[PDB]
Amino acid sequence: MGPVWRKHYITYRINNYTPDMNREDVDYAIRKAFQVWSNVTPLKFSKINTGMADILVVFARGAHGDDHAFDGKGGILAHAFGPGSGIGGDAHFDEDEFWTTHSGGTNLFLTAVHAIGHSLGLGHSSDPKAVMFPTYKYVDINTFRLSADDIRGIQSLYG
Ligand SMILES: [Ca+2]
Ligand SMILES: [Ca+2]
Ligand SMILES: [Ca+2]
Ligand SMILES: [Zn+2]
Ligand SMILES: [Zn+2]
Repeated sequence: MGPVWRKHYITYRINNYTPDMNREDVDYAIRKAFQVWSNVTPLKFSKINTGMADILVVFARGAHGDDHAFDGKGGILAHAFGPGSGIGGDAHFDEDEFWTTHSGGTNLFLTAVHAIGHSLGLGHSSDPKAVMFPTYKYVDINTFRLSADDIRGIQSLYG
């Protein structure tokens, strides 16, 4: 019923990089996360380095200029606005978390897949196998796959 992007070419921009990770690893994690959803839809995502992107990717802590403060280490890991102009689509990651490429800390790739779900208009799944389940779970990110419920969800919006 809700907001959806009404175009197939979507842009994203990385506003700032967490110091927790190698810059190339931030780039690859977010890229790979967008690929997850483009693999099952007609959407295409392109990274831009200047200008206004649809989806601004931000690492920030506490109160950071929207109405939804972060809460320090623990609890909230990230949030994302649904499709829309301005802040719509934007995905914010709590810098008080310790972001990684692996099972330690909080995996940036897995969090971004979930956050980007929301940026594309998905809500939460009650299916504990689904990436859009509300609770973070680390799974070997090599071999990661969307569930049938996640696929049904995003195809209900875009496909
Ligand atoms: Ca936006
Ligand atoms: Ca937090
Ligand atoms: Ca951090
Ligand atoms: Zn925010
Ligand atoms: Zn969520």
